[PDB]
Amino acid sequence: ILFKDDFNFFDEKVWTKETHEPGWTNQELQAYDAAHVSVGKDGDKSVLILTAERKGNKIYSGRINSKGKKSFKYRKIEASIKLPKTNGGLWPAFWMMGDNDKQWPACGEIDIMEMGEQSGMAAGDSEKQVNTAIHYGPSAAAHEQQYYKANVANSLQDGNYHTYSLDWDENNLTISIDNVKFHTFDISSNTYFHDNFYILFNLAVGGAFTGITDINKLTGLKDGQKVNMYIDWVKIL
Ligand SMILES: OC[C@H]1O[C@@H](O[C@H]2[C@H](O)[C@@H](O)[C@H](O[C@H]3[C@H](O)[C@@H](O)[C@H](O[C@@H]4[C@@H](O)[C@H](O)O[C@H](CO)[C@H]4O)O[C@@H]3CO)O[C@@H]2CO)[C@H](O)[C@@H](O)[C@@H]1O
Ligand SMILES: [Ca+2]
Repeated sequence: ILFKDDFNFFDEKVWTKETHEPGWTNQELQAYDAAHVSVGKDGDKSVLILTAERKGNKIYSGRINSKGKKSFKYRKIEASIKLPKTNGGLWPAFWMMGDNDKQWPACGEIDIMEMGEQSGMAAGDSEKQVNTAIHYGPSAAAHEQQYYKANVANSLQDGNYHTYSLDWDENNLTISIDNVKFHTFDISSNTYFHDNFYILFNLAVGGAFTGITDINKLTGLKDGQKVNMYIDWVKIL
């Protein structure tokens, strides 16, 4: 183990909490703020907690990153995550961007796990449909992306913690879920995935990815509701 965070506390030398207005990216409905990121207990576990809540028409959630604090290259990274039921517009993600000052997508982006996609609800598989992706290219105008979408065998939104893994070498990005290989992206000739990347976790609410960009269509977080995304640990081997 090169690095482990067991989330016994919020380590400010490793993580930064993000603050953003609603609609900052992807037509998302939440504001991100520091108050919606915490570390606390989930029974016997100590966990990172991203909390999405809705107060009338205002939605708040949490997002963190390790940019300029912890980054790596060509290692396996694994995280143990418990997800809320996403149906109706929640959008959790565990992902990475290049730890450099290039403007997205030129920094490079690896989406290890995303759930909540519009097509997942449309196929009645919202608890099982996972998206993994890579985005890259020199500018927003020249944004390229490769995606893989499929259903895992069992619900990932079942009240238990599940393991999401990235194995990374100079040729391949391999995503696994509960030790079952999900997809491999070939990056052997892709210049964007050969430098250090930092880690992100977030719980977005609505957004283009979900198909839900109008708060009136947001059934997955009703007025007065709070929902939590939990990360027991993250480690890099
Ligand atoms: O500095 C100039 C300008 O920056 C503005 O914010 C930018 C930010 O710099 C940029 O990194 C951000 O990029 C986001 C993309 O717009 C968004 O599409 C992408 O979404 C990703 C998906 O690609 C991925 O599949 O899944 C993840 C997880 O679900 C998802 O979030 O995310 C990138 C990274 O956040 O765009 C911002 C808005 O343009 C500032 O707001 C502005 O003041 C500055 O002038
Ligand atoms: Ca823990």
